[PDB]
Amino acid sequence: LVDGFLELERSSGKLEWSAILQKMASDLGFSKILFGLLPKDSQDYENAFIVGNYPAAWREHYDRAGYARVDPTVSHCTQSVLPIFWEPSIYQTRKQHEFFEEASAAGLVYGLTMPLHGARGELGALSLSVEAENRAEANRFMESVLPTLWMLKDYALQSGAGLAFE
Amino acid sequence: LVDGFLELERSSGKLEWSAILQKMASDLGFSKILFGLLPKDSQDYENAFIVGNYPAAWREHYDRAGYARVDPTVSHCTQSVLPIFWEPSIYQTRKQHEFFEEASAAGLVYGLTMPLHGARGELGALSLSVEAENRAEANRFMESVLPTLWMLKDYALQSGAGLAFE
Ligand SMILES: O=C(Oc1c(Br)cc(Br)cc1CNC(=O)c1ccccc1[N+](=O)[O-])c1ccccc1
Ligand SMILES: O=C(Oc1c(Br)cc(Br)cc1CNC(=O)c1ccccc1[N+](=O)[O-])c1ccccc1
Repeated sequence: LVDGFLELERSSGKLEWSAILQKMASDLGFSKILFGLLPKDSQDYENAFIVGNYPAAWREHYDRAGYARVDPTVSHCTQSVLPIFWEPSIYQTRKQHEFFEEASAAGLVYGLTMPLHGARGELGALSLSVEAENRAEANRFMESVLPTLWMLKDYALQSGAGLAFE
Repeated sequence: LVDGFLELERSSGKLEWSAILQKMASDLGFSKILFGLLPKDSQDYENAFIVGNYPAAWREHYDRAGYARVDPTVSHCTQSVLPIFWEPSIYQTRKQHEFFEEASAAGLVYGLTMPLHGARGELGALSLSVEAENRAEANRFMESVLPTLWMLKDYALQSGAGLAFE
């Protein structure tokens, strides 16, 4: 993990940094990731530093639909430092239901979001999806790697913030 | 850990919450802790919300000597979300050397500080010291529990920010 952080901090460019972070997620056993970060006092959710390998057409749709205002992981990130697991119970509103359905059609069904709060007031999220036969298998996988992930998100936040905002 | 968090969340008052957080640290192998938290925007280190079992007279001395402007873990917390271990190389200025020597006379020589950055802009530190026979042993210990500690500091922040400012 620390060697991963060192590779992140020796990377030259957004593309390289993204490739290293994706590989670190993938080595941990996740399949898709999205690292998103805004500068301090921005909720300008389109003009964020966004990196990872979610389907391009899903990312476009998420912006066009205004899903930053619906996605329950986003409001959760504004209120907590703790992870929020993509459980059926987090989708409550009708819009949140439609969100779940469309993300699911995008292959994003099981996973978690780690909120990111940087030392200069950066606000973000690291979301990671997992391929699994069922939610039970998914949840067990995520519990087995949660301590590594919890360290990873802070190493990603610290390196990423310097890359995004220099 | 999560049970520990749920206990913190069910607790009433600063006293019970302290006792729970101290026991969680002690169970993990650390003898002394300080959990320190400021509201958004404050740089008022002497009126920080403070919990733990550091010797009272060391806390008094820190306040009276203005060590918040000296203590190298404090500048680090303002810049980073990553832990900072109490290695001799972090003490660089003459005043920093005096601070190392005085902290050490208090029994606070081996340890680390986890920066705390909350979702409403709270700024803090969870410092934990370890009673070991020497620094080599303390560092072995701390490496072996680091991933638990890294999740712990965030649960403590999420619960304790409520306790401090809500
Ligand atoms: O990255 C952020 O949000 C974004 C941005 Br923007 C674009 C996109 Br696409 C996605 C997110 C975060 N949500 C998720 O990853 C997520 C969560 C639960 C179920 C399904 C999804 N999903 O998208 O498949 C973000 C940045 C700063 C602050 C808060 C959020
Ligand atoms: O609590 C904070 O700082 C405080 C406050 Br105030 C009072 C006191 Br006493 C201590 C700290 C934090 N330093 C340490 O724990 C520390 C670090 C390295 C070696 C020795 C010690 N030590 O003190 O024995 C704090 C709060 C917000 C942001 C940064 C720091």
